[PDB]
Amino acid sequence: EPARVRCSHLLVKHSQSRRPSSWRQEQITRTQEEALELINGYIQKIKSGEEDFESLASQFSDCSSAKARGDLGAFSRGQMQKPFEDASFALRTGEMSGPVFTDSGIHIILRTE
Ligand SMILES: O=C(N[C@H](C/C=C/c1ccccc1)C(=O)O)c1ccc2ccccc2c1
Repeated sequence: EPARVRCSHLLVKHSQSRRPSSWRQEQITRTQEEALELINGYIQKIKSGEEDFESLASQFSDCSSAKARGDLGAFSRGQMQKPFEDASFALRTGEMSGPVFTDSGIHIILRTE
């Protein structure tokens, strides 16, 4: 484990998310079920090669890191919500997580460093 990792992510918020708004939608109205369905659909297109993670995140992530194509930059432990932190540090660089759940919503994570 390095001191810090660098990750990008794709966040799909839902109406029960901690902050149910985003840069792309004044009010998040989708259900958590719908959010996980979207996340999984994203996972399958990225595995098939039909979509690129970073392009997907720059257009559809509910995180304002969309403008950075998903990049969150480097972080250490104790900074992010623990479920996000644990998944991130468990990835090898170049590896992509499965669905990851935080109070913010549902994420796909790509570790870059
Ligand atoms: O809270 C953020 N985004 C919120 C969404 C939650 C994002 C989030 C990220 C990691 C763990 C838990 C939640 C928003 O935009 O509404 C957030 C956090 C760290 C960032 C670092 C770099 C660039 C953008 C960033 C955006």
